[PDB]
Formats: sequence, structure tokens, C-alpha cells
Amino acid sequence: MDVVSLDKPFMYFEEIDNELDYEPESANEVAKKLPYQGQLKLLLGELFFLSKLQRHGILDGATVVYIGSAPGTHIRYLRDHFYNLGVIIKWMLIDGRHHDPILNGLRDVTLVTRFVDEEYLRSIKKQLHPSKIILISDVRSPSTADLLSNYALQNVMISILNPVASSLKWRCPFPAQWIKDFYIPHGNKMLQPFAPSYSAEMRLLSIYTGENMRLTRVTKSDAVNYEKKMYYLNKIVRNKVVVNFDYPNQEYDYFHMYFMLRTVYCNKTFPTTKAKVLFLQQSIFRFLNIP
Ligand SMILES: Nc1ncnc2c1ncn2[C@@H]1O[C@H](CSCC[C@H](N)C(=O)O)[C@@H](O)[C@H]1O
Ligand SMILES: C[n+]1cn([C@@H]2O[C@H](CO)[C@@H](O)[C@H]2O)c2nc(N)[nH]c(=O)c21
Repeated sequence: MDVVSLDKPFMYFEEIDNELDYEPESANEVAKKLPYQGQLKLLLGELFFLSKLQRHGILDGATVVYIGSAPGTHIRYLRDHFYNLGVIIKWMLIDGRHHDPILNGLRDVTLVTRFVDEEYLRSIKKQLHPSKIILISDVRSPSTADLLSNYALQNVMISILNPVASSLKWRCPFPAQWIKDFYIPHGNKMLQPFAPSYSAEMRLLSIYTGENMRLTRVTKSDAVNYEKKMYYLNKIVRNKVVVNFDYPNQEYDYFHMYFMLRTVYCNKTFPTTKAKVLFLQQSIFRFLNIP
């Protein structure tokens, strides 16, 4: 068995302290180990992001515009969680594909069947006025050309919608398929437990102050670093059993999940953080139909 003792998990990309040369053979390895693993990955990250905004007092009264929201099964859990806490939020889910019917019939959630473009963003901005906007993007076209187009669209989402905060899908093009340098919003690179086994994807979390929008250039040398840091995390770290983590599941991803869930607010008062987390995890897995 692959045992180890850890203090905390890598919560952000910047904390990864080592790297490994990417082995193309990893692409053939088992990518997922749990049913609806993708919904779980998304739910944990967005719950983490949203609970942070609650902490800063920027969630209440906002309209969450989620682009690339379909099927969006996990979004029903998020909506219920904050709705039950007494937080007032309006949800606007936009995608060209159809959403999970469990999202229907809620006065606080609007479903839109449309593929967004710059022109549409303008029209919704005019209509959402004067509500504060929280942007969540999970759009998917891939090729480096596909990625660049998605990232360009994501920057336009921020420029046109002018959100108070945002969570953006972020995966750096692989160096071997580099095309040209580009810019992304400055923010924290939140790492994702339950991401596919060898995925280099993370979520860019940003909070906007004043009327400023700070961007950061991404170069091919940055791309090499992303590839090696993420490969080390995936090949080595995520395959660790944290034996000093007293929890029903000691695998790294559960240890990491624990640290994200401990930041979530609940109506029910618990005697220990461990108690709250086991409760939240149980609740989450039951909702998604994960054993
Ligand atoms: N311009 C665009 N506007 C809206 N949705 C888009 C888009 N381009 C791609 N997409 C959507 O991006 C989605 C990627 S999969 C998204 C999964 C979703 N976040 C969930 O929680 O289940 C697809 O449904 C796709 O239709
Ligand atoms: C996380 N990952 C997936 N692929 C994908 O796996 C295939 C075989 O190696 C590649 O062709 C690419 O799609 C990666 N490619 C590179 N160069 N680097 C990566 O970190 C990588």
C-alpha cells in the first residue's frame, strides 16, 4: 500500500512543490473510479468557491450566471444548500443543451437554452441590471485552438458581465501543442479532488475590486511547468493513503475533500469539524447516487 502522513493537502496550484516529466502512457490509464465523478468534482469546487463569497458577504443578493451549466444535476444540490441557509440568490443557467429536469419549477432558477456569444452577453447584462453578478463558467467546445477560443470567450464574459466574482474552467495547453501566448484573469488556482486521474484542469477563482481587471500572460514555459506540476500531483500525490487522517476513507482525494468541506456553513451545529464533514460528504454522495 502507498502510505504517508500529511499536515494538509495542496489546495492551490502554487503550493505544488515538485514535478515529474509527463508520461504519455498515462493517457491510457483508468480516468475515473466513481459514478457521476464529474458532477462530484464540480459540486465540491463550486461549494468551496460560493462558501468563500458568503464569508466575504458577497453572495447574498447576487445572481449567479452559470454558462455551460447542462446537465447541471449537481447544481440542484448547491441551490438547495444556500436556499436552506436563508441566503437569497437567483440562478440563471445557460447552455445550448438541456438541463436535468430536477432544476425545473424553482422560481429562483431560470434555465436558458442558448449558446452564448458576445452579443447575447450584452443583452443579458442589460436585463440583469442592476443586480450584482457572480460568474461560473464550465463551457467546453480539445485542440489548443479550441481552448484558446474558450478562454477568449471567458474573458469576454468577465468584461461584458462585469461580475463581483468568478470561477472559470482552466487547463493550460500542453507545450507540445503550443500555438501562441494568451492572457487569463488573475485569481487563485483551486485544485480539484475527484478530477479525472491525469487531468491538468483546475478552477480559476477571482474576486473583483474597484473597476480593475488584472490579467496574466501565459507562456509556453508556463505550459511546461503546468504539465510537470500537474503530472507530479496526479501520478504521485493523489495516489497516497494519508494514514494519519482518521476518516472512513484515507485516500488523498478524500483528505483534500475534507479540507474543502470544512469551510462550508451548516444550520445544524456539530461537536467536531469531522462530524460536519462526514455529514456533508454523506449528504453529497446520497444526492448524486454515489455509494
Ligand atoms: N457558448 C456556449 N454557451 C453555453 N454553453 C456552452 C457554450 N459552448 C459550450 N457550452 C456547453 O459547455 C458544456 C460543457 S459540459 C458542462 C457540465 C455542467 N457544468 C454540469 O454541471 O453538468 C456543454 O453542455 C456545452 O453545451
Ligand atoms: C494530461 N495530459 C493529457 N494529454 C493528452 O494525452 C495524449 C497522449 O500523451 C495527448 O495526445 C493529449 O491529448 C497530454 N498531452 C501532453 N503533451 N501533456 C499532458 O500533461 C497531457
